[PDB]
Amino acid sequence: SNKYVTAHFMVGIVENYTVDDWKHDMELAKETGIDAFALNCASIDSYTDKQLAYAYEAAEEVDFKVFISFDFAYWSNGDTARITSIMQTYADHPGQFQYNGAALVSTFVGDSFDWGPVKRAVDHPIFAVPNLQDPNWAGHATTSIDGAFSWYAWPTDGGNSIIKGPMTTIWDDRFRNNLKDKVYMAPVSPWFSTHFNTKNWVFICEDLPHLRWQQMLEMQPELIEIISWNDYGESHYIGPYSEAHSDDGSAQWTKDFPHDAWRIIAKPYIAAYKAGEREPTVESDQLVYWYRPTPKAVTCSKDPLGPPNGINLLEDSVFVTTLLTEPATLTVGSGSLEFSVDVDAGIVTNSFPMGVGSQAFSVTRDGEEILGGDGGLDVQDRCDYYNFNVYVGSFSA
Amino acid sequence: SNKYVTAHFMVGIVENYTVDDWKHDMELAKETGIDAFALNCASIDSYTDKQLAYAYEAAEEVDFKVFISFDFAYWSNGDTARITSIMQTYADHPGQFQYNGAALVSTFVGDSFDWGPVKRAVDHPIFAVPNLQDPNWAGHATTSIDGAFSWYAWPTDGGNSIIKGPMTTIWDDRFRNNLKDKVYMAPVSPWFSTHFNTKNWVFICEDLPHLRWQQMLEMQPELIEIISWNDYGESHYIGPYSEAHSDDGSAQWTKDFPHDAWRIIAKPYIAAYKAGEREPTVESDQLVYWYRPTPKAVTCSKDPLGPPNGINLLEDSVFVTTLLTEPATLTVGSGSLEFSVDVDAGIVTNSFPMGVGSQAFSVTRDGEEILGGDGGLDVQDRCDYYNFNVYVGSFSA
Amino acid sequence: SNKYVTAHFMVGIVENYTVDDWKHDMELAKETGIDAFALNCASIDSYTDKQLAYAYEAAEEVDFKVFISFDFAYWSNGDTARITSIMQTYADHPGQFQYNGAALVSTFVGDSFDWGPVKRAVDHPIFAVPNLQDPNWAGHATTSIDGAFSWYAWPTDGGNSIIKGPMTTIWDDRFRNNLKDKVYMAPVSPWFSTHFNTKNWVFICEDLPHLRWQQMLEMQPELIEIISWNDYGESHYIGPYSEAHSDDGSAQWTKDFPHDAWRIIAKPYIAAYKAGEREPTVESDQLVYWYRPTPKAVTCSKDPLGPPNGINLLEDSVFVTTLLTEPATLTVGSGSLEFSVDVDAGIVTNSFPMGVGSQAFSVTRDGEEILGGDGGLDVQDRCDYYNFNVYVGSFSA
Amino acid sequence: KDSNKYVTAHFMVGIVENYTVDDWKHDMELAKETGIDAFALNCASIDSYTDKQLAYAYEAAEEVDFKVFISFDFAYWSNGDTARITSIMQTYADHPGQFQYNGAALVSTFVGDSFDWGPVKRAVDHPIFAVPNLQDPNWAGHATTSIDGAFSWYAWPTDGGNSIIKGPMTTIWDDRFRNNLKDKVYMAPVSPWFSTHFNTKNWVFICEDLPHLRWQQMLEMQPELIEIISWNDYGESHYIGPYSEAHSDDGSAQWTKDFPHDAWRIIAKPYIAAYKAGEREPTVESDQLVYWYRPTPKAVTCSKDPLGPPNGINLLEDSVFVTTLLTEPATLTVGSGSLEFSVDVDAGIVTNSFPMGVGSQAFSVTRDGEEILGGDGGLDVQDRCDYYNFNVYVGSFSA
Amino acid sequence: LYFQGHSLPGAN
Ligand SMILES: OC[C@H]1O[C@H](O[C@@H]2[C@@H](O)[C@@H](O[C@@H]3[C@@H](O)[C@@H](O[C@@H]4[C@@H](O)[C@@H](O)O[C@H](CO)[C@H]4O)O[C@H](CO)[C@H]3O)O[C@H](CO)[C@H]2O)[C@H](O)[C@@H](O)[C@@H]1O
Ligand SMILES: OC[C@H]1O[C@H](O[C@@H]2[C@@H](O)[C@@H](O[C@@H]3[C@@H](O)[C@@H](O[C@@H]4[C@@H](O)[C@@H](O)O[C@H](CO)[C@H]4O)O[C@H](CO)[C@H]3O)O[C@H](CO)[C@H]2O)[C@H](O)[C@@H](O)[C@@H]1O
Ligand SMILES: OC[C@H]1O[C@H](O[C@@H]2[C@@H](O)[C@@H](O[C@@H]3[C@@H](O)[C@@H](O[C@@H]4[C@@H](O)[C@H](O)O[C@H](CO)[C@H]4O)O[C@H](CO)[C@H]3O)O[C@H](CO)[C@H]2O)[C@H](O)[C@@H](O)[C@@H]1O
Ligand SMILES: OC[C@H]1O[C@H](O[C@@H]2[C@@H](O)[C@@H](O[C@@H]3[C@@H](O)[C@@H](O)O[C@H](CO)[C@H]3O)O[C@H](CO)[C@H]2O)[C@H](O)[C@@H](O)[C@@H]1O
Ligand SMILES: OC[C@H]1O[C@H](O[C@@H]2[C@@H](O)[C@@H](O[C@@H]3[C@@H](O)[C@@H](O)O[C@H](CO)[C@H]3O)O[C@H](CO)[C@H]2O)[C@H](O)[C@@H](O)[C@@H]1O
Ligand SMILES: OC[C@H]1O[C@H](O[C@@H]2[C@@H](O)[C@@H](O[C@@H]3[C@@H](O)[C@@H](O)O[C@H](CO)[C@H]3O)O[C@H](CO)[C@H]2O)[C@H](O)[C@@H](O)[C@@H]1O
Ligand SMILES: OC[C@H]1O[C@H](O[C@@H]2[C@@H](O)[C@@H](O[C@@H]3[C@@H](O)[C@@H](O)O[C@H](CO)[C@H]3O)O[C@H](CO)[C@H]2O)[C@H](O)[C@@H](O)[C@@H]1O
Ligand SMILES: OC[C@H]1O[C@H](O[C@@H]2[C@@H](O)[C@@H](O)O[C@H](CO)[C@H]2O)[C@H](O)[C@@H](O)[C@@H]1O
Ligand code: NA
Ligand code: NA
Repeated sequence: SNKYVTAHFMVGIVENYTVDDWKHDMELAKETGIDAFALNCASIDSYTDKQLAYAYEAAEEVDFKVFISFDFAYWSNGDTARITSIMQTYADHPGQFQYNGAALVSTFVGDSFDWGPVKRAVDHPIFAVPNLQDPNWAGHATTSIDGAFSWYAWPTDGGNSIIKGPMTTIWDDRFRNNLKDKVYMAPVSPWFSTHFNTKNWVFICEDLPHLRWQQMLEMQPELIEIISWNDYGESHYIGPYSEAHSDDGSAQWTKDFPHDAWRIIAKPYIAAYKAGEREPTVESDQLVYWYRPTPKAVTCSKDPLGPPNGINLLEDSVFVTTLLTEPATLTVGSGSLEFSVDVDAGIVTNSFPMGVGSQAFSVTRDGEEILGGDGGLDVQDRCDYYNFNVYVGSFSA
Repeated sequence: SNKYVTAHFMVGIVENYTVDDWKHDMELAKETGIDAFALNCASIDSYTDKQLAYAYEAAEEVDFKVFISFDFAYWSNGDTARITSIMQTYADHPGQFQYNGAALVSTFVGDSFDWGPVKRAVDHPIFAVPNLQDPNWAGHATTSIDGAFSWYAWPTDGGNSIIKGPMTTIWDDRFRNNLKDKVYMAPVSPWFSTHFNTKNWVFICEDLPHLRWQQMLEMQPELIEIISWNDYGESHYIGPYSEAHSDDGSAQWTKDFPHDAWRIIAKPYIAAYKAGEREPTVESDQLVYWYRPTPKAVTCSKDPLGPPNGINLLEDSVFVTTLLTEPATLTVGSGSLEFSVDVDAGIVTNSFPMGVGSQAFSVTRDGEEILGGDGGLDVQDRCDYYNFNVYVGSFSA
Repeated sequence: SNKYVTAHFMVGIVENYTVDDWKHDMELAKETGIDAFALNCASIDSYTDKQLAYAYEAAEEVDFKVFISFDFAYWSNGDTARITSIMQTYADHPGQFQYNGAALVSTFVGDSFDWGPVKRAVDHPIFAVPNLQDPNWAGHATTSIDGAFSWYAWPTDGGNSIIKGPMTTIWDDRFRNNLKDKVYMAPVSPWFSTHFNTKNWVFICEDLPHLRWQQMLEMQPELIEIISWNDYGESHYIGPYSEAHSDDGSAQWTKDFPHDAWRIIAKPYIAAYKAGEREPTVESDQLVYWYRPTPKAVTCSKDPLGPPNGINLLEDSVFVTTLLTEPATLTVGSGSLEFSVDVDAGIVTNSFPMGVGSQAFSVTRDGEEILGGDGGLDVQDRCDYYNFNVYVGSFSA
Repeated sequence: KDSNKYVTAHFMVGIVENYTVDDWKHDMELAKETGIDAFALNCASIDSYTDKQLAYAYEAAEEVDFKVFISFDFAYWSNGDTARITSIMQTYADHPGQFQYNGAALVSTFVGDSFDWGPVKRAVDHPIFAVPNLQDPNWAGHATTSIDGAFSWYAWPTDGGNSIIKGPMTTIWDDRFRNNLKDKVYMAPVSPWFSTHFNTKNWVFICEDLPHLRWQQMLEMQPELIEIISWNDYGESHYIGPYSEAHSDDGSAQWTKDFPHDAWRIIAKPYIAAYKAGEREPTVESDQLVYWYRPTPKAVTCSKDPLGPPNGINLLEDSVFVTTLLTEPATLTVGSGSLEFSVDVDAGIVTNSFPMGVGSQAFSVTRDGEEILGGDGGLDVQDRCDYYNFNVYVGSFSA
Repeated sequence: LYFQGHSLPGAN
């Protein structure tokens, strides 16, 4: 079979993409180690058939792969006929991601969608790994599935309480015990913060951009899907902020908040995971940092939406992942405060109390400053709008 | 044999029950005409054998009956020795419900569990009526069953698909077709709404709390199991909200949502069903009402589970079942909406468009009001969490 | 706010702690609302540097904080240079508790230790709040202190006579009246009982597990230090009994005596204290109980140590703190004796006469029992060793 | 990991339904006398008296200052019994009678290699030291079941698959287990004998000098723990405890009621001491002799026995075995029927074996012409039998 | 002397 890493791509926000915009995304996906984009599309978008076409063409031109994620918040069980005709077009397309000789197909929800009639009407074999909510259902589904994709990327206990971290693998283990002789696609997400009038909460992630990958080496799922490449609206994008996507409102908390440096962390772990290593290998000294724009208690001045649910469980911290070939001393300035920790060789995340004002990072070995600089955003104690996304940046020696 | 009515009881949530807690539920089931509780227990609960012991003791003390429902979401075929030793304890307990001289036993799922080894190891005869997902396997079952219990209590196309109502008997007929001479335990459920990470949907029930009982008089299955007595998490409880049960998170949408009044509908139909009568007998003038707490299109922005699947197929209605000895006039006030219908004698369900605000109900005969009052709960257009449970109430002359 | 609660942690008994042991302790403190551990360490322990390093790392990993408590029962004024190099290691570690931007440092005694030389050699600012015996020295110390920590956690009148309680705030006033521009760290301690051949006495505490938090909301000090997290030797631990710690001989009176339930009282008072409320808020219905294992006059059978000084001033009582949302009746069975008392909503402590034998508690409201059970420990009228520690337990709804 | 070594003994809870606490006390006092630290309480989920007897056994332990731990017999317990396993551990992990290995509650199994201890440990407050019985050495080395060690059941000569090979016993399997138990704990098995005669199991392993040989191996190997198989498994003939009044006959009374094995504890005791003290030789206290032998030649034909002869018996020897425990060298003389043997024996603990003769058995130890101990075998060797019995009779004499 | 930073339940 081999191991593969996919990334969740929001087709709904790229109405105006060209083939070239797609190729730029997949090129940056390729150089992270990602094998394929899950193209998350909706029945209600007039641009779905066009943009699926562009994505598969782009995949073919840059030798990336793609598979379709039928987003069943929009698709319905009564859409079988359409879904079949789409699979007929793309299951045997050269750009279609193939898992064990079959066209991978997944979904967002759609636990009840029967893939049997789709599979029977398409010549080319299909490998159906829908997103399922219940591990028990994943182990006994009657819908002709070949594995399950868990959306449990963040700490949760089973209810609609926001719970503290850190992330545990409890839900992965429940899924895995039910999927014995089937495939498990584990989710990997750095972050979660959403601020729409139809959804306004955070999950408690913190060191999640690093720790989740550590869990992937322990657990070795058959597949990984990164949530997400470009879902700006829920703040878990690790892809670039593309000029051509259509803003859904999330520009407010994503436009000046690059997340690209998180691909610096994912890259060594994607390689280790595909190689079956238990520990990543650091090739050069780098540093990744992330922090929210304000302390969590800063009441904003203008926001037509309330503060997000769950923010009292966040910590006011600056997070720093160092990827070093030899041990060193990490020094962090956060506003008026300064901290220092010795940090070992390898990939290591530390958290520092967040202070209002300038952020500065330095890594020294013997007496040599090996890398360092100012964080790209000042922490503030005022805000117009509740922004619980994070700014991410990096230094590379 | 005779006909009996049973009710699904969650042992999993009564860890702290005393024998008296059981006896209270048992008395309320006895007043409804219920013959036995299905004790739905799991192997993974330390307290299963304790609460099974109290249950059987309580049954004998109040001349009530119980039988075990092994929940095979938790039990497995590896548990045969334990299941056999439990059957050896209780198959001839004085509280054990006996169906034509055999101890009734059932399950949740566990279609492939073989009762042969269990029956050949227990002296007392056992009557195995497991929950089977496949009507056809109910006819060719190699597992030494004496009947099948259907869990198709709600409108569905299979795979837990949600479809518009009303409830039909399509699945019941497949079971009775394939069972031939074996026993059929038909499910009766008033509602379905659940709001957890692993399950977040509604079935489209609506007038189901009445319409299913009418379907039972027409159908006359050998047995009936009410889903359920106390499954708060799925909103189909007809028993009281008990103070001793353990909250699984469902108190959020059930603490203030009594469903006791639905027993007013159940009681005369249970009697007609055991009598084999084709129509219920109304002894006194009564009215049962139910409705959801909000219009279906309300947005609950902080609820991290998001809205349940299926809600677009619901209607915003107030539902009213009248139990009338004589024709009369029903008037309902729903917010600013105003309705009046001539209701015939007997048991009749009417539904009316939902209006936000206070609800009011009145039955008049010869221009004299014979029962009425204000709905226990005001319908509202704002909400913290999605709740698609119903408030149920009644009025009696 | 700018108000924090700390707990006194015995570094001397955790030579074999791992970082993970420390994390478990800190997580349980974090759950209680405690902000930092006072790392009470000795110059003579070979493992002080290691275990200091562990604790600070663990604070970093679970985003807790720690500060060093130099135990001047062991440290001497001649240790200035070693204390300085330790403060240079940790004053700017992220795990280090910062108070108004300065590294908090404290001590056990050491009244005469001069902090000026330490402040002068350490670049990071330092906030020194040593334990001072004399309130007047707190008012006029020449040792460059920024506040004072009182050890007056129990009833005492200035001399070495043991006195009856209850606790008063007499010593708290004396300190505050000497610290009206510096910081007062007030002690909070639930109990006191020690039984070594170098210290063998009780203080008279009784209702102190609750009374002292009440005094804190009135006496609103700048900081609180809880005595203690894990000093089993003096029976004032509120932390778990950790198997990783090294028994000094106190296991004889602490192995079978959990104190964890006192954290149920602390948590609402810690919340109120930080939020400046003068009354705590009760979340759900709970009960905490505690009692000594024998009537105080029981002469025991093989104790190589005499009866502790002061035990004749104790009361043979069972103490119950009810945390309640509405009023209720509390009934207490102690041996062959049964008592009841009506109990208001809120947090209320009642004492009950001790009877030898088993102990039972139940809280009733509207006839229903809402919480109750048996105490984990039967009161005995014989014993091998003098044990004036208490057994603590709880019940929750 | 514990600075000290310990010896435990496998105890069948399944045969002691009618035990009282006092019956337990009696067994534990004789185990204490031997230097054994704890009983492994081998119990089954399907016994209605498991909780009654575990309770009695923990109380007895605390009352006589002995220790116990639970051996979950996974021929009956199943991986789906985590909840009950977990709750029994919460009852007993901190019981006064619970054996603690370096502060954690010891827990063991028979088989159950895939049972996951993680969920138990995580749900039990008091720490737990998981040393299950594992059949594969290689799997002891990278098990995913949260184990702190492995307990080997390779107590007898075998090529695996319960194959029967000639002895003498070697440590080939202990090495495999120790090689894969790098940092973790190895609990090695010590068994004197093996003969079982049931429908489901009817064979012998070739043990012979095993009741002594295996202890000598333990002083060279110094495993972190030892479990003696067994205290009272009468059914497999490896019991070293008394034949108790109160146990329930499972059918083994036929070959065990008149076959005391207590004298084997005389060999056990000094070797338990050298093992715990990390010493390479035992210390002999007084001159003693321990003898054992089967009741009949191995070619005896028992036509009435529907089980037929046990598998393996062709590799046995018709021998009488004698272990001498001498403070100074002496001469061993043995009479077996009309056979007559004498051999010089060094000081220390030495086993000799002599061809078996039908009839009266006799033993004598003399030093420079002077009798120091000896007497008649407790059982005449017979050449005709009703049922195949390949258990041994065991006796002793003391100077 | 070097630590693993933020880490999963297990190191130590
Ligand atoms: O009104 C703006 C926008 O509307 C149309 O475009 C929609 C497009 O914005 C986008 O909306 C998605 C949502 O569907 C939703 O996606 C969730 C996602 O957040 C997460 O839960 O994962 C699941 C599966 O991936 C998704 O269902 O929320 C995100 C923000 O967090 C929204 O951006 O996609 C939908 C459907 O594809 C589009 O209809 C309209 O075409 C466009 O012109 C306009 O800009
Ligand atoms: O032999 C036992 C133990 O000795 C060494 O470890 C010592 C360790 O037990 C512990 O001893 C403390 C005492 O120092 C003393 O602490 C008091 C405390 O009770 C209270 O008065 O407050 C002040 C400040 O907190 C402390 O001074 O008494 C407690 C019991 O109440 C003892 O546990 O810490 C000391 C010093 O750090 C250790 O030296 C030895 O290293 C260790 O291996 C051995 O187990
Ligand atoms: O999570 C907190 C809770 O966990 C443990 O108790 C469990 C208890 O909550 C309950 O769990 C139930 C689920 O098994 C499941 O029940 C299904 C029914 O919804 C439905 O009718 O269909 C089938 C068959 O009837 C059931 O499997 O979901 C419900 C909620 O809808 C949920 O209540 O029972 C289990 C197993 O018996 C308990 O283990 C824990 O023991 C408890 O202390 C804690 O409060
Ligand atoms: O398994 C749950 C489904 O049960 C019913 O669907 C049945 C089909 O799965 C199919 O099952 C056959 C089965 O009964 C058995 O006898 O062996 C056959 C060969 O392996 C199976 O193909 O056909 C049955 C007859 O049409 C169906 O009854 C429910 O209809 C479905 O909703 C459930 O998901
Ligand atoms: O029907 C509501 C219950 O759904 C979940 O339990 C499922 C079982 O009911 C059963 O689901 C059947 C399914 O296999 C399919 O083929 O069609 C039937 C009709 O829709 C379904 O009833 O089997 C599933 C797999 O084991 C179960 O997940 C919930 O767990 C349960 O609580 C609900 O009451
Ligand atoms: O070896 C004496 C025991 O045999 C039977 O129990 C077996 C287990 O001990 C174990 O057998 C191992 C087997 O898997 C093979 O791989 O070789 C090993 C060395 O010979 C064996 O020890 O597992 C078997 C399968 O579950 C068991 O049947 C008897 O039941 C037991 O009483 C004997 O003590
Ligand atoms: O055969 C009648 C007895 O059966 C039940 O007791 C069992 C015990 O005999 C005991 O069985 C051992 C068995 O598990 C295996 O290890 O072989 C041994 C012989 O070498 C057997 O002694 O343990 C079982 C499980 O713990 C018991 O279930 C009845 O309970 C008992 O009353 C009868 O005497
Ligand atoms: O409440 C209805 C749906 O709202 C949420 O999803 C929204 C999506 O449908 C679309 O309108 O975009 C917004 C954000 O731009 C999304 O929040 C729910 O999470 C979804 O499941 C509901 O069907
Ligand atoms: Na059929
Ligand atoms: Na055994």
